[PDB]
Amino acid sequence: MFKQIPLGPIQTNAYVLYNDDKEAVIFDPGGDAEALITWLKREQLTPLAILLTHAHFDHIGAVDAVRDTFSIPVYLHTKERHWLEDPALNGSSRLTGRPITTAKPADHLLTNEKSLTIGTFTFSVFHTPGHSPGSVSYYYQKEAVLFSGDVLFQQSIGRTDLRGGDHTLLLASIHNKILPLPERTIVASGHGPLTTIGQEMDHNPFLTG
Ligand SMILES: [Zn+2]
Ligand SMILES: [Zn+2]
Repeated sequence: MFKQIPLGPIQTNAYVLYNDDKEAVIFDPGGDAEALITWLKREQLTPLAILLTHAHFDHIGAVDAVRDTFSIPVYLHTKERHWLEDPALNGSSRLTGRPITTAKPADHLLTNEKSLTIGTFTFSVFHTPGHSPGSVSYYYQKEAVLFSGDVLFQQSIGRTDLRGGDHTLLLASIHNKILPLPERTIVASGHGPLTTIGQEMDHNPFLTG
């Protein structure tokens, strides 16, 4: 009940989660806005919200166009609230030499909520910093999928060398908050192929402790 959609030159994975009523939740629309918008329209899906795992430039480049086209709210953790509009904070200037920004701040700011309901989609919310200070992971129990951004990938873990990066915090997020989830849970991460909690527990070389 979701699609992984790599977008932009970085090929960061956006996700569209949907239901049988053709309503949808968008995660991390990072680039190539027109490819994402036209796909949603071809599929006759009605998006309800944009949920951001974090505000690095490669996850936000299509936010303006998607937000404007569909008149939907943007959710982001308060610790990164300044990052959307500031290219000196979100990595674009430093990592690519060009500024990437939104034109408006997020209209919903997350803090310590453990649950979030978007229409009839309910998520458990975990604050999972280490790759970035406002990184959050959205667990959708109904279809056993975790939209965890750049914390945990297939065969690797998030880089901890960017603004506010902290490897000691990232490993705690992984061991204490992500890996206790059910082993069949799909890890729908920001970069690379899908995986599951169980597969990474057994085979991710950065997770032998
Ligand atoms: Zn990132
Ligand atoms: Zn990323």
